[PDB]
Amino acid sequence: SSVFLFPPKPKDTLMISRTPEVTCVVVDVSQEDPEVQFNWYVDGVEVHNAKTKPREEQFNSTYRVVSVLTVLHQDWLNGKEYKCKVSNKGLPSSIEKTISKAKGQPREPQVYTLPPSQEEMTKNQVSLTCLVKGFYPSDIAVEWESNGQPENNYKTTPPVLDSDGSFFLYSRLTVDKSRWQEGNVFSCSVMHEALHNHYTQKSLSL
Amino acid sequence: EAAASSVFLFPPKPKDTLMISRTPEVTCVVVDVSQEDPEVQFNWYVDGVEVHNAKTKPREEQFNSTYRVVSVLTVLHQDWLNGKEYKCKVSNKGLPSSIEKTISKAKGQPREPQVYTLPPSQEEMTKNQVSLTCLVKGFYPSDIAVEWESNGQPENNYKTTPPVLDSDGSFFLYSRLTVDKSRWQEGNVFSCSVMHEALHNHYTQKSLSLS
Ligand SMILES: *[C@@H]1O[C@H](CO[C@@H]2O[C@@H](C)[C@@H](O)[C@@H](O)[C@@H]2O)[C@@H](O[C@@H]2O[C@H](CO)[C@@H](O[C@@H]3O[C@H](CO[C@H]4O[C@H](CO)[C@@H](O)[C@H](O)[C@@H]4O[C@@H]4O[C@H](CO)[C@@H](O[C@@H]5O[C@H](CO)[C@H](O)[C@H](O)[C@H]5O)[C@H](O)[C@H]4NC(C)=O)[C@@H](O)[C@H](O[C@H]4O[C@H](CO)[C@@H](O)[C@H](O)[C@@H]4O[C@@H]4O[C@H](CO)[C@@H](O)[C@H](O)[C@H]4NC(C)=O)[C@@H]3O)[C@H](O)[C@H]2NC(C)=O)[C@H](O)[C@H]1NC(C)=O
Ligand SMILES: *[C@@H]1O[C@H](CO)[C@@H](O[C@@H]2O[C@H](CO)[C@@H](O[C@@H]3O[C@H](CO[C@H]4O[C@H](CO)[C@@H](O)[C@H](O)[C@@H]4O[C@@H]4O[C@H](CO)[C@@H](O[C@@H]5O[C@H](CO)[C@H](O)[C@H](O)[C@H]5O)[C@H](O)[C@H]4NC(C)=O)[C@@H](O)[C@H](O[C@H]4O[C@H](CO)[C@@H](O)[C@H](O)[C@@H]4O[C@@H]4O[C@H](CO)[C@@H](O)[C@H](O)[C@H]4NC(C)=O)[C@@H]3O)[C@H](O)[C@H]2NC(C)=O)[C@H](O)[C@H]1NC(C)=O
Repeated sequence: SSVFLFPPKPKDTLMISRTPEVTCVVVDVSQEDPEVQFNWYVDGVEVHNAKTKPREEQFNSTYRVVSVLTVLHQDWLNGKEYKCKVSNKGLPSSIEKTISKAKGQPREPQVYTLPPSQEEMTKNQVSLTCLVKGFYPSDIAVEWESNGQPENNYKTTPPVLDSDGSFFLYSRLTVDKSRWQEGNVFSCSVMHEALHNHYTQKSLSL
Repeated sequence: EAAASSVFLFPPKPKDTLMISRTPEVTCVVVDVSQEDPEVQFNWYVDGVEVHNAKTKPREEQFNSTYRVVSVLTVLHQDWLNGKEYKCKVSNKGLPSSIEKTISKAKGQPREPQVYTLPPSQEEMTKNQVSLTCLVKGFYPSDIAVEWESNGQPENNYKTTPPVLDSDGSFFLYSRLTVDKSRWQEGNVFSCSVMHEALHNHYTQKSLSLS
């Protein structure tokens, strides 16, 4: 049996309208194993409002179990520690995993958009780049849109630790050259705790 | 199984395999070695043939009451890039069991990286330092090295993202060099150098200056 503990999604912690939660996952549960149980703690204080799903077989003939705990936004953002403790009913062993927001003064992401290189302009598709740098902690969401509508054809690097202790990443949106040369307006939007309203967006066009 | 999981085998650095004057090494590491354990021994094999030039370091104590033992094998650049398999077999002296790990370069047709340089965003130009960006894309395997230079000298205030798997099965990454706005303003030429097995002479460079 092996245990994984996952943080809330950056968008959830940052929107008053959304609900952040932490997720505790147990794999390699033998069909023989007694009921997998969860005890959840917030800064050492046990809480009882988690939601556990029955075990589910996997493509390797093992079972998997998932417990979800809703968190308060300010609790997560204030650096509270979430601990999941996993055991089997009537056995003594336990495994504990903990997760919390990185500690340290939050720092505002600097967001810059970059057009395609002239050398790439010879191709049928071109790259639109959004540099996001100087942010702390690394929890962040980056999306693209055009003329107000979500664009999907992008990939974003993981946050990378910079020499000054902040993070940066790049997001690359691929578009048809014709759409770029038509003058369409593309936008990068970034959500982060150290932004006003937790949100900023920057435009990019020819 | 707890035994199998305490041997790790690491590849050489991408830059070391691409220049025959550098020294690419495969590294076999055994952790959780006990003080009650006889000497940790290594046998190394290249495509199943035993080689004898590895260098094994004495056990080094870790701050968790265990020892780590490392063996380092120098590899021929051409062997690694041609896909030979490297095997490390670990045993304890006087006992018969062993644990084997194998590594080799990623399989798949290599693909040449396209390298583009991008100047700072006009909005960044109001700052004291600006970002010069190198976009490297379309490459395979993901083994790659990127560095920046100017006027002969390595520039070293730069950081590079890990490769990211793209939809077509190739990789891309970005490297960001940070430089005083003044040095960009003065018309200094900055260059992004890229080393990858699918590049002619394993190396290409692209430069950027104020325009
Ligand atoms: C007691 O302590 C020891 C020592 O740790 C140290 O001391 C303690 C007290 C602490 O202070 C601790 O923080 C200190 O580090 C503990 O030893 C550790 O044991 C764990 C396992 O229990 C090992 O975990 C693996 O880590 C691998 C990555 O290791 C590298 O990166 C970490 C940092 O992220 C470093 O700390 C490591 O040292 C490794 O660093 C690399 O080392 C290479 C060899 O030197 C370097 O390459 C060489 O570099 C030189 C120049 O320097 C030349 O260039 C050479 O040419 C080159 O070869 C390399 O640069 C360097 N990198 C970096 C960034 O530093 C993980 O890869 C590995 O994950 C695999 O296995 C997992 C299973 O455990 C699995 O979950 C993973 O998914 C992954 O699985 C693999 O995946 C691939 C494909 O995805 C598959 O093909 C594989 O088959 C698959 N393998 C599987 C499934 O097995 C592990 O997480 C850890 O490495 C080790 N530390 C050290 C220092 O040895 C010990 O555990 C403690 N014991 C107890 C009881 O507490
Ligand atoms: C049988 O088949 C099973 C299914 O295929 C298989 O189960 C897998 O077992 C693996 C090992 O036993 C296990 O591997 C781990 O994976 C960790 C990351 O997992 C995520 O990403 C995977 C893709 O890489 C996905 O497949 C996973 O499902 C998981 O995906 C995430 O899922 C969560 C929860 O559902 C989700 O979060 C929630 O999303 C919802 C949306 O509905 C909400 O928004 C919630 O609010 C939100 O919380 C994520 O979005 C989702 N993400 C993604 C990207 O999909 C990986 O991190 C583990 O590595 C760590 O631990 C190992 C040691 O075990 C270390 O070696 C390794 O280096 C990592 O070390 C950690 O590093 C951290 C620092 O960054 C540090 O903090 C940790 O302490 C440290 N841990 C250490 C040192 O131990 C690990 O490799 C895999 O996830 C299982 N897959 C599934 C689907 O469960 C089973 O093994 C098979 N049996 C066999 C083969 O015998």
